[PDB]
Amino acid sequence: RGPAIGIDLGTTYSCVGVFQHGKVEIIANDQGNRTTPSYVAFTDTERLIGDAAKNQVAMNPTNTIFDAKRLIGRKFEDATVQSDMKHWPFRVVSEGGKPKVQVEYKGETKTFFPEEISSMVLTKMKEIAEAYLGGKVHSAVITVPAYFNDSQRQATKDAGTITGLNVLRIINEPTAAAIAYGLDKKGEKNVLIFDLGGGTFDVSILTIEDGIFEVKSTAGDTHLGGEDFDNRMVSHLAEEFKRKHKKDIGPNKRAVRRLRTACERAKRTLSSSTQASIEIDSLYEGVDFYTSITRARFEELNADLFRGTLEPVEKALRDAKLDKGQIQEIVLVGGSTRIPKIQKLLQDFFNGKELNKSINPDEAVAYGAAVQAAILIGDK
Repeated sequence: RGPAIGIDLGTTYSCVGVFQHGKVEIIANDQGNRTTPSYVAFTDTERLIGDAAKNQVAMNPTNTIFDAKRLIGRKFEDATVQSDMKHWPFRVVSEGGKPKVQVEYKGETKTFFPEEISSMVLTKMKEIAEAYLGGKVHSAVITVPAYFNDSQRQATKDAGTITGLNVLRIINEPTAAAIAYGLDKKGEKNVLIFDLGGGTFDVSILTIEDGIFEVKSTAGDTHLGGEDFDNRMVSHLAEEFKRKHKKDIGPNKRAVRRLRTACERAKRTLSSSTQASIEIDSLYEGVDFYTSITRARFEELNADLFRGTLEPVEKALRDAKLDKGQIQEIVLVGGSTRIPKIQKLLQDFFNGKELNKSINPDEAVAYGAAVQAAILIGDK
């Protein structure tokens, strides 16, 4: 059954890891990136997957698919599908009651099931692993949200099957994060997983006893993440540009997009420095925009969004019939949990308790999946 491989198949980014020689290694892709966009693009001559797809998304938005994870295993008439469709730039249609994405490809209209799109992403993940390891990869553990039903889980396994992976197990994302931190080895333990990515927020409370995990509650917001925090910065800096150079970029989609790109990077910088520099040449009518933004102003622009993440924590606890003091371990998952203010708010809510954060939060799910793949093949 091959080398031990774990895959975090994410709504907008994916990550792959291997357990080798006693430890997990997260595998960088051919551009050196340790996470890979869950994006597939169709052009006049080819299908692009991963960074290559995401890199051309602004130039080919109606034929570049992402968020297939929000469709997989659902019916077309499902409320979440009909709501999500209103904000994607690509078309979603029905075939036998199932959703399919519709694109132009080589000058013709084609439709693809969500499991087909997701298989294309898994194939890229398999290739990334084979480049790193040599030889062929045979098996994988793939992760899903704890709230996924059996249809959703089976369609994810079908994506793997189409790729040519033996799917050893589909396990829950919060369970994978707990495994990564060895929390099953460290009596009953109540564990809270706080998973704030680019586009989704999931809080899960698990119990672990004698190596067995039970999900006790879930909560969150399916359309909250890093993109929302960036947009607050975009509005702010667009106003600054208008104040300083008397030009309104609002109506110009290229200029807004370029400012958003710059803001996304600045936000990353603000997780480890107290200021960040924006440097955009010819933003609008030949006018450059060079400026700086402090962590303090970033936190202030997002005050509601950051404090608001405690509400799903409170709700998960209520549904689990737990007091906050009965949580033994808190685990951070998702790139947005690097934000100092979000850590501080969570730590204070939990009366100063230290958070599990030593594994890159973008990687912890894949890490745990790779550990579980090892156990199942008998490589550990």
